[PDB]
Amino acid sequence: ALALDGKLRTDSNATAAASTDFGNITSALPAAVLYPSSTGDLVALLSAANSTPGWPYTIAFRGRGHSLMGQAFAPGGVVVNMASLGDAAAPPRINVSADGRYVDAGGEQVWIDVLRASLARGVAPRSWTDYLYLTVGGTLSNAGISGQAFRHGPQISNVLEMDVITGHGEMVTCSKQLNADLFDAVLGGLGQFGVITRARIAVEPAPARARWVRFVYTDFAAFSADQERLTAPRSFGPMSYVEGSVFVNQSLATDLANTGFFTDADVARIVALAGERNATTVYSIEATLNYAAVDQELASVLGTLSYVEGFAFQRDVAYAAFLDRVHGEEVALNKLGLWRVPHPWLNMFVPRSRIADFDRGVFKGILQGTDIVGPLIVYPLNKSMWDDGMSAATPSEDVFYAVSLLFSSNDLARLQEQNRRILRFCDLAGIQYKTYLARHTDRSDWVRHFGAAKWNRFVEMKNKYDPKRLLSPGQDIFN
Ligand SMILES: *Cc1cc2c(cc1C)nc1c(=O)[nH]c(=O)nc-1n2C[C@H](O)[C@H](O)[C@H](O)COP(=O)(O)OP(=O)(O)OC[C@H]1O[C@@H](n2cnc3c(N)ncnc32)[C@H](O)[C@@H]1O
Ligand SMILES: *[C@@H]1O[C@H](CO)[C@@H](O[C@@H]2O[C@H](CO)[C@@H](O)[C@H](O)[C@H]2NC(C)=O)[C@H](O)[C@H]1NC(C)=O
Ligand SMILES: c1ccc(CNc2ncnc3[nH]cnc23)cc1
Ligand SMILES: *[C@@H]1O[C@H](CO)[C@@H](O)[C@H](O)[C@H]1NC(C)=O
Ligand SMILES: *[C@@H]1O[C@H](CO)[C@@H](O)[C@H](O)[C@H]1NC(C)=O
Ligand SMILES: *[C@@H]1O[C@H](CO)[C@@H](O)[C@H](O)[C@H]1NC(C)=O
Repeated sequence: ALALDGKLRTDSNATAAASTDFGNITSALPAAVLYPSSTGDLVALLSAANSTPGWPYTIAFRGRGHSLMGQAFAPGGVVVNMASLGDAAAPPRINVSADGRYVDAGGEQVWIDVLRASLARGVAPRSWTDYLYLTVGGTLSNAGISGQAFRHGPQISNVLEMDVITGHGEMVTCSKQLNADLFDAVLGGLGQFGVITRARIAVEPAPARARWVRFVYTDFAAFSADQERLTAPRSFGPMSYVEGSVFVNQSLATDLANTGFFTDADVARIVALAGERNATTVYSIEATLNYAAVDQELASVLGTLSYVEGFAFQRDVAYAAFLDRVHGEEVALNKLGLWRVPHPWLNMFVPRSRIADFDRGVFKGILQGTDIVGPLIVYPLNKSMWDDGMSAATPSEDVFYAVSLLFSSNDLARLQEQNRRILRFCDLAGIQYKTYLARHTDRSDWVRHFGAAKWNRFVEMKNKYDPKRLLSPGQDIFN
């Protein structure tokens, strides 16, 4: 049926394309790839899976395959090419609500397109990822974090409702008011319970511009204290976005220039600063204020901070330009053949109480004396803005840090060992981190990830919504 209609492909090019991901480290050939033209085809697939005894195929939902470690693979299974849902010219896959208070987006849609559609209506999502060519369904299945998350929560905290087709092949609309168990499970649910075909995303009146600053520190305590200051509840301070990066001495200039923010002169200034202080590591807060009035507001905020005087750097850009800043990096890196490489990224949430220890062991320790290519991103998040009833797992402390070591790779083996070492350091130090964007490979690691209570709920939802354990096997939780 589907196949005859050409929707279910088994040819080598189709399975090949669905067998690799952004991580470019692991690969797994599916048996087939579904190219659905409508949600009806997804229902048909999942209904078949549900009602067929001896159904052979796990099923993954490939957004854009930005997964790092095969999370979007269905080894010997069926990969759904979600992008196909957005092929048709009509009907539209992104609808800003009549009142401009939300935007309905197909799960297959990429956030860059959600942004463009929203802006046409004078609005925009309030919580982002740093990189916009990811799908709605994909980020919502994880959490979706960027510099706004401290005040707006992750993207999963900014969803009104969703349409989900479960493992039972049943199309369900869910929200806090209806099928809340599914709603909660799916958000941060790692594709385990059903495919998100539509997510209803909160929006706010779109700011036109962003004042965009980088603040430089050689003192991690001051750096982290200032980040916590900027993201502390008042309701929140004025900053619209707060992240940070770490630059190890050995690749200081290179990594500084790689931000795409500092001029070569800025870089020289910072290297000199680091040199005059014999600093092994430099830190930079990255913050924006969406909007003469900006000048004084910015001055007032900056006046509460303790970055190195003379080391506040300022850009002023259109809001959309800031949001899509990373696309330019990709376009550039790709031209140098440095985008499509192995990405042994290490992402975790580190409890505030141990972030200084992490800094000591990793940034001042393990990572020292290496040539780092890729941002080392560090910034605090407020647990209060996360819904613990959702599948996403975060540390127990009110404040935890997103730590994203975006290593680009004989380097691969070294980098992989380095990550094991970082993890070993954290385990030995008793740092109660949570991984983000990582898949574990045994039960005990996953149970530890979620914690006993949340794991048990996770399993309860799996039994309810994907009893055959077909969905997103590449997460290696139930597969
Ligand atoms: C590639 C990358 C990723 C990335 C990023 C920058 C780069 C260049 N920056 C991020 C950031 O700033 N903040 C953040 O939270 N995440 C960031 N990412 C990681 C990204 O979120 C993940 O890669 C995520 O998977 C989204 O990527 P994508 O949309 O391409 O999804 P996928 O990898 O193909 O699939 C991931 C898992 O989710 C399941 N899935 C996919 N779509 C659905 C729907 N519609 N419904 C239910 N489940 C879905 C897949 O089965 C897979 O398990
Ligand atoms: C955007 O809104 C339109 C309604 O105008 C939706 O289009 C309809 O979609 C349903 C089911 O997908 C179809 O049966 C109808 O034929 C469509 N109507 C029109 C006017 O073409 C569309 O689904 C919405 N998109 C999202 C993601 O919610
Ligand atoms: C957590 C945080 C960030 C990411 C990925 N963002 C990202 N990816 C690539 N380049 C960047 N430059 C600035 N931000 C980024 C993934 C998980
Ligand atoms: C990684 O990408 C290269 C292309 O540079 C490709 O040849 C290789 O097969 C990929 N490996 C994996 C595991 O995706
Ligand atoms: C799922 O399968 C059960 C029997 O195994 C059947 O009763 C139910 O109607 C099915 N649902 C769908 C949507 O296929
Ligand atoms: C920084 O690294 C450079 C080589 O890249 C080295 O010359 C210098 O000694 C390092 N600085 C410190 C403070 O260790």
